Amino acid sequence: FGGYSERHQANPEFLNLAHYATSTWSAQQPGKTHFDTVAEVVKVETQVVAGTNYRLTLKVAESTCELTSTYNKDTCLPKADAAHRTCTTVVFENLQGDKSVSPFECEAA
Amino acid sequence: FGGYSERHQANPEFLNLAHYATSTWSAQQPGKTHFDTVAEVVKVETQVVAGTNYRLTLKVAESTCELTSTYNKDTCLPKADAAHRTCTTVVFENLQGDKSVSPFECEAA
Repeated sequence: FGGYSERHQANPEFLNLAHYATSTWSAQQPGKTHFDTVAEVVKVETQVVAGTNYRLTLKVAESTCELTSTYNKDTCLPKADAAHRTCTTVVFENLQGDKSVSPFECEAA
Repeated sequence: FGGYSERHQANPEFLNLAHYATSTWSAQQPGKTHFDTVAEVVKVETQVVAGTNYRLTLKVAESTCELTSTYNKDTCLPKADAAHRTCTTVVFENLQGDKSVSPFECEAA
């Protein structure tokens, strides 16, 4: 139940949302003189998105482990030589436990 | 309230998320031969995500209304001779009512 579920016609919620989307989108394209509108709602699917976003500011450094090996935090320790970099990421974690890791942004200094 | 609430080093779960994020991200990085790891969890901000994703399949048509004007589902009807296109889009809506629209992926046909 983490994916979409088909529906729909017997509710204006979906229609009024199709209109929103279509005027919103088409009022930004090039070559456009008119709003686009809805000729027909063909299919509707809903999917609940619930979880929590983890914005992590981190000191990051080259570890002792090679990419060829399986990463373990207890033994892939930070190299005493390595430069520390201040980095930011967001990790999203829905109820299922599935995580996605936004691309690290790091201060260049 | 609808944004990042701060928290953080004492907490194992945040530490585990920081290792997951770091190991995962740096693996996919080019040039890199070793894993990056966590020297330090500096800051942790969380953020509850609640909403519904609406995937829409639509028939779209040029409307009677100019872009220089206020769209109205009841006034901006589809032009009688306008070609219809089958378009897909997702519309997220948070618990507040604030909506986002993915770019309409139309159909080449």
